[PDB]
Amino acid sequence: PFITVGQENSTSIDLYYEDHGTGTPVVLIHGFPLSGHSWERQSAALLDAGYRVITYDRRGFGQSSQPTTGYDYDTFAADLNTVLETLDLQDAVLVGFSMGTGEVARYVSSYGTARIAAVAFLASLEPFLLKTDDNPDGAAPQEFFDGIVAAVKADRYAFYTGFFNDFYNLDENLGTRISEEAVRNSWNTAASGGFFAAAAAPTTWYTDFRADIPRIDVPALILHGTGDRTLPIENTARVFHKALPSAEYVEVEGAPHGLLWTHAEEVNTALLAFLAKAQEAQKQKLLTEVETYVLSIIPSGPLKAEIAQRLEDVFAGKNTDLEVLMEWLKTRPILSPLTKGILGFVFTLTVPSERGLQRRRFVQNALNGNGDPNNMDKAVKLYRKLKREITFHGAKEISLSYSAGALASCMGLIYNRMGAVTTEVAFGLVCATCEQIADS
Amino acid sequence: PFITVGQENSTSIDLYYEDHGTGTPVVLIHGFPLSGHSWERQSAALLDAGYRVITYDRRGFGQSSQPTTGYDYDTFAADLNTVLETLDLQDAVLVGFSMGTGEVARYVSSYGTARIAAVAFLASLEPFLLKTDDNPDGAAPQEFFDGIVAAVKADRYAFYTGFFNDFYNLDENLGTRISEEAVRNSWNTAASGGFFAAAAAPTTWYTDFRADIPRIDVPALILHGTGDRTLPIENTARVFHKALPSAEYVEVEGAPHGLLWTHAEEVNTALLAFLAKAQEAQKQKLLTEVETYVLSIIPSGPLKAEIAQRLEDVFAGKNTDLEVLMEWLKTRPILSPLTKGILGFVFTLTVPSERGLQRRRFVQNALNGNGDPNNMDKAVKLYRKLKREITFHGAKEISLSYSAGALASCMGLIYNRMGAVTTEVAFGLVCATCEQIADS
Amino acid sequence: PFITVGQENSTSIDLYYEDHGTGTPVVLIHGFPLSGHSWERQSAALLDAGYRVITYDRRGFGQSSQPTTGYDYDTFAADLNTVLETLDLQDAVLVGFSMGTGEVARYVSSYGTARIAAVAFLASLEPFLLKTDDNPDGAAPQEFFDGIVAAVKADRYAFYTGFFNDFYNLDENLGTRISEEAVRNSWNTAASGGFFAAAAAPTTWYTDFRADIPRIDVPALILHGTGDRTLPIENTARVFHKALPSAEYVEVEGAPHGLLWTHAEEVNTALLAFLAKAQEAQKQKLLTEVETYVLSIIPSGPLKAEIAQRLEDVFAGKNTDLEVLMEWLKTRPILSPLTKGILGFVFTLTVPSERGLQRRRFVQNALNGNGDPNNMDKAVKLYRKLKREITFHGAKEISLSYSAGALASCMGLIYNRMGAVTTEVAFGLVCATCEQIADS
Amino acid sequence: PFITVGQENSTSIDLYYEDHGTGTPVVLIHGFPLSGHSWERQSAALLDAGYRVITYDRRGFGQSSQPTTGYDYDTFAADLNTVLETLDLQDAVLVGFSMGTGEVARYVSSYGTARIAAVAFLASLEPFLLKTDDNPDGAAPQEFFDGIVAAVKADRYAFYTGFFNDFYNLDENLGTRISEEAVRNSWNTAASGGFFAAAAAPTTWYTDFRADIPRIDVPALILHGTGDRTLPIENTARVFHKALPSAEYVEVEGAPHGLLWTHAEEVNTALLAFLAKAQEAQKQKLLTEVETYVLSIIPSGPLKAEIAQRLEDVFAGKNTDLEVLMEWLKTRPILSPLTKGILGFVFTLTVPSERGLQRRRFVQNALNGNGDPNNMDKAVKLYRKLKREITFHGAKEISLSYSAGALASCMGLIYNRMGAVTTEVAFGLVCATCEQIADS
Repeated sequence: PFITVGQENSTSIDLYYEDHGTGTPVVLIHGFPLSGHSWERQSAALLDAGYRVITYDRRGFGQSSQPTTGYDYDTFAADLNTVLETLDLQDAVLVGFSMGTGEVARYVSSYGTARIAAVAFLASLEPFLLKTDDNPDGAAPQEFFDGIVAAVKADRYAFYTGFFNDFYNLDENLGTRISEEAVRNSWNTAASGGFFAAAAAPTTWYTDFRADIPRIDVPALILHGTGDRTLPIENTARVFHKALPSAEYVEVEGAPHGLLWTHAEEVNTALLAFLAKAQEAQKQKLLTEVETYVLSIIPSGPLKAEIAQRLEDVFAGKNTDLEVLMEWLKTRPILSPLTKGILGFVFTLTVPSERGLQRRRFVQNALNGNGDPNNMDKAVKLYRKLKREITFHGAKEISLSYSAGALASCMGLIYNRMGAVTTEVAFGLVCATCEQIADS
Repeated sequence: PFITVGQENSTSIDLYYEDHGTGTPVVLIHGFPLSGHSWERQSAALLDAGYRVITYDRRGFGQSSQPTTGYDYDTFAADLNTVLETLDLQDAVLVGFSMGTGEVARYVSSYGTARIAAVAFLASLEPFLLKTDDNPDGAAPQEFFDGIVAAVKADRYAFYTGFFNDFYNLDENLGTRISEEAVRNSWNTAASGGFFAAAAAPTTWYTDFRADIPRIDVPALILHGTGDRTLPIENTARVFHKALPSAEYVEVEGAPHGLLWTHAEEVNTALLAFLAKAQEAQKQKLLTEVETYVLSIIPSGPLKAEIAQRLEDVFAGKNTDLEVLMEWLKTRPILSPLTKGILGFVFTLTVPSERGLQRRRFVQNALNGNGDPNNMDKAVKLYRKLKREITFHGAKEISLSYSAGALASCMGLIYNRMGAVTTEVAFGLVCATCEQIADS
Repeated sequence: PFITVGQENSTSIDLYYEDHGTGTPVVLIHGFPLSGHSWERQSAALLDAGYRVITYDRRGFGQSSQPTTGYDYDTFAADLNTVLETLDLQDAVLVGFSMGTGEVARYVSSYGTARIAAVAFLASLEPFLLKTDDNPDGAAPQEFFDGIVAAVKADRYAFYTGFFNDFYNLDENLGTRISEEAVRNSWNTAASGGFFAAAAAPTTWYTDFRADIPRIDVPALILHGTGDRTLPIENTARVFHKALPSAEYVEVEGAPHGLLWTHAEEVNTALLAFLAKAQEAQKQKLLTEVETYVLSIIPSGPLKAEIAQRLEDVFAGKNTDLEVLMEWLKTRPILSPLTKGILGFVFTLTVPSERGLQRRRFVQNALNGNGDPNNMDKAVKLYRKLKREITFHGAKEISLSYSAGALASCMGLIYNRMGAVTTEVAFGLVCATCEQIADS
Repeated sequence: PFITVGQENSTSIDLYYEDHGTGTPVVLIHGFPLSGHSWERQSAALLDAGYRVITYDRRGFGQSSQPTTGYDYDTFAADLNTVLETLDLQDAVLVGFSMGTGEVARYVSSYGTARIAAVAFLASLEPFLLKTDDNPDGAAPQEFFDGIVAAVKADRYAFYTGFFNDFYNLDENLGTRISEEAVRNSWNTAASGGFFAAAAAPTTWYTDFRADIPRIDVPALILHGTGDRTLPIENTARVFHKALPSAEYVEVEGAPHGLLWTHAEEVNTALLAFLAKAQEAQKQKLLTEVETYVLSIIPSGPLKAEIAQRLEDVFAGKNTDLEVLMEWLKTRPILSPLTKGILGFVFTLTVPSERGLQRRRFVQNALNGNGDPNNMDKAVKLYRKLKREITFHGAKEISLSYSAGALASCMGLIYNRMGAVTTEVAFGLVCATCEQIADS
């Protein structure tokens, strides 16, 4: 699997990617000098959690093409952009490691978090490695990095064994947290990389990401190992934590630079928990917004209080029996059938378990759309547009163009399992329907 | 060289295959966790014997794609099917090793031996690995296999060194039957495989192949090592031999699981001898097939009995004077000239000695094809295809697309020494010709 | 990166190549049993010297296809030819190593030095390895070569460690001139090769290249190590030097067979110096061609002489102050504004240092293209094509299809850093522009 | 079989033609007042020589339409033109008799010998029948021709019997050179013709063809009977021979006007000999043209001389053993494999006997065309066009539009019997291929 992201001479620059599982897309950007396969400890964990894992090898690494041009984060980000846009990812998560954290920050800064839902920085480069007078928080001076490039250029194959010795802290973790064979694989992967990329990459490590950080608006995670020899905890993540206080901060005690393997247990737990909290966070801001739209079509009274109470209860996690709620809903006086249908449509959408409960009859007859063929013809045209939509504001605003009768019919069209749209889109259709009713 | 056998989200599942040599197609399916390149000891041998070696890497192994789905023999066989159908192999031989034996058994069972001429099971999984109450012939209980999967998931790279230690019986064969460097290569191949496939594959080893075995009708070969630690000789091949007594049975004394390399000497000898006997077997089955087709265009009577008898006599070895047969053939009443031509073409093909007899005149004028330029133009196009053919079924099935008049002309095209094709191909043209005449 | 050079049954014979840098094309043909990546010591050096490095893996080696047919230098040359003709290289340099030297000689002999400007033979096979009665200068008898093939067929993986032991003279150079890791990588590369190619290749080493040598007319280089164990200096290069006295002869003191890595220092120095005489020639012919095009749009007078003189001055290396040149240029009477822009665009292109000089105002307003959107729409369409261009002749001829207004605008489009094209391509755009003006 | 060559208000002017045999097209134009069937003596003979006999009936004669307009040689030639172009004849020979000779002269003169390879004039009308002061070589005065027209208009049926008495010289040849029954058939044919054409035709006999004769550039033949009463030998053919000395001149002793039947023996001998010399003529001009093109891709040396010598030997008739040539060809140093393939393709084409030699292996792999699918796709498209081609220049010029790689593949497409084209076309493909190689 490859993805053209550029062109070099007679050749074209292709990047070996890998997309597995089904669900919320999680893009994993690796570090130096490994490849996407280095994520295998996390890949399995994310896949077991029902995510969609997407990994790719950076240019000049792994199975990607090995050009002698374009080794800068402006290019590295452009590559990531092409990948995201080629796969057309939406509400995706960017997880970076080593070099990878730089790609994430730069992409967010340059291209914006349109497709991004959350970000994670494992063993970060941010905000700035280069140690200068104006940047005293820098890890090392210019001379140091120039030394690495020269070291790589001398004998890159010999460089790797020494490199990996501080990458995993083998004087501590070899035989225990990382096997002999596991290191040998890392070496082979390092050798498989491009000779030019191997020497070019180090100059990119001291990139100034300070300008990029303020552009990070989506929920972020900053994880780092205290025993990181390559990227000192104080010169990297701790100063990054100050530049981004809103980000969730995690310090793994005594973890080397390559904590992805040595401390896979902790890294997975922290990463999975973060994605869980971010999914729930954006879900709750969505549900409450849906609530206000739903309440906007309910006459002010003690019944509106009950409905608002039952909505807050299911949104929180106080799982009420879906059968009980629907039973209560149908037997409500002074409530429009259309309103009951909208409510029933919302309750089925939000309640975690369907509990083998068949689609309620009173909702179907409410969202039938008068059984008028004209209402359904409009509904199908709308459904076609809602299929290619993934965002709330996007789906809702294009739905407001259709009549209230068509919207109601289109809603039952989804309720009766005849149509499929993402939950966010469905909420948009609900809110758009409630908005039509709120006018009259 | 790859062959798409599936699709996995944005990517497509491609399998790296390899087709070399010219002759009888022999498909080699490898085992866990190596690739098609592990056959290199056998590949060379088959090539030196004039066979056509075709090897491919299983999904998640070798250079094939590494998907996270479809790790079951129903998929593995379906994959194999796509390969066979894409190359359009005819009279092909399926040879399986370790996991490979499962694909052969399952394919034959599900898809049938239409394209298959013979099969071979080296280090078999059959009939059933899983040890239960209803299946006491099982090698190991469920707990054993679950233990392997967990071990792989822990550190697959570390797992390999231990795995290969019982794979080659290194405490016995290292330094003698298998070099240190050779093992190192096998490990790299194991590491190159998919991380997911490595953990998924063990669960497929205890597949119940008992239902598959009875479907095996083509000549079979059962080779196995007595010193096989992974797959105990008694729990696998010996009980497999009972379920298939007709199969040629070979036990290599003191051979490990990976006898393909350690005991390549013995394996080559047994396989080459087996392929010789099976091809010779189907050749006798071929002559009888030719007879029934020729008789299918001859009107039932006392003459039809004589013709059938004279065919049986020459096929057996009762060498009749070629001149006498031709003399008798021509001087037959109630026999179509076209029928005399077909018979005459067969008699020249089967009789061992030509005895300096010049091409019969009555045969040429019978297969001339009315002297029609259009019929010959079609004949040449068919002859071109029949030259690159080596198998009966291959030549026969591609000839059935041409008109009966073109087939008759193409037969005479070969009779007049204007064309040269292998005996099997020529028979294919005869059976295809007789098939068209039997319709009218 | 691949290049189809043949076909074998269902598969196609593809060779993994690699084209980097911009300038004089230098093709690097590797030896047994490595791949193009082994040139990395020279590749980096040649790239730093402004050459265009093109490397490819021979059939059955590296990432190229592994056929079991066509392992002879007549085929090896046919492969190289396809590579050369596909990339359409002109004035190219062929550098061969080990087996590579054979490919070079045979191509020149059979196809001629039409595309070739110079050749280099490192660790040559020439003129003849096989020791016979008619060739007493042979290195080793027939039995020797037959022994190697038998050794490879026996255990190619074990063979490699032994082969590489004399390839680098590890008893002398291991730990000093070549690291442990470096050899380990070479072994992996050797294993990655085709099993069949590994055994077939040795039979090609004793090819008679004596008939091929006289066809070498382009300037040649013969480098060889005195401590070359695989190919003895006296049996190979010294007798080759006699058959080709005009060739520059270099003997690296105490260098093994794999001098490309162990003695890269000397090899680079010798190769670069040889290539240097050739590089400057083709570079100056390009600049003078640019000059004559520029002079072709300047009205004949005392001013035309000055411009021609100032162009020759910067072309040679008499770097005049860029600010001074621009200053003189703008304040010139009888000079078209468009002409001033073209000149200003050339001076910035040729002058080695930009000297922090901001983009000149008079040039931007000269290459603005009348501010017409239509001129820019054409310019953008042209710029898109010029991005994928690499050659002067290639970029120039496709630019002549656009209007003079579009070319001028596209020129400023690049001048304003809004576009990026290689220097050769930019010159093509200039020459294409001057050619349009010379018509009116 | 008819061919519309004109139009009438309600009728359409159709001419009954006839095309038989396969090979070089020979158009036979009859005389007054017979039809194409009078050529039956010549038709049978020419067919036995492997020619393509094409005969047609002139307007108002035989089975052709019988219009009352357009009875002049400007129209008669235009009719012939329509016939030739409709059948798209190439390298055709025009043979005329009586009136027919005028059509040949007029067509060649006005439309040119584009499709014409050679011409023949049997019982010529040329150059001028009308006897005047400026043309004293005229056969008869105006009064004579006017007398014929009046005789026909009086009683055309009675006219025929008298006419045929001088047509065949019945006072000498009746009962001997022409039977009673043979004449009776001619009378019927004369009667079947149009009444108007019978009277109109004589006025066309005294057409001035003096302006047309110089246009004859193709090799010509002038046959005539000494006892020709209708057209006196001296007033027609002998003065024509002076106006065209290059033409082959044949005088049949004691032959009447209708020598086509009476002296069919002699006419056949002379015509067959003339066509043989003309058919061979273009073949020798072709072989020498192919040679120079083939030699144009061979490097100048002692080898170029040998190849040129061996080509002259096979072209001549010194049939060298085909196997020997191929054996010599393959074992040639300093010769490109592609060149060896081209040469081998030519040698198989030119050598009269194939000697049961199977298609050479070294040629197939040389003309494979790199095994590139794109090259074959181009090859097939070119092959489609080459099938409808019959001429060298025609096939060659349309082949020059395809790439050299496609041309090489298309050549092997024909060599491997996968395609069928006339020898002239194949040569065209060869010369077109050699032309591309000579450029680089």
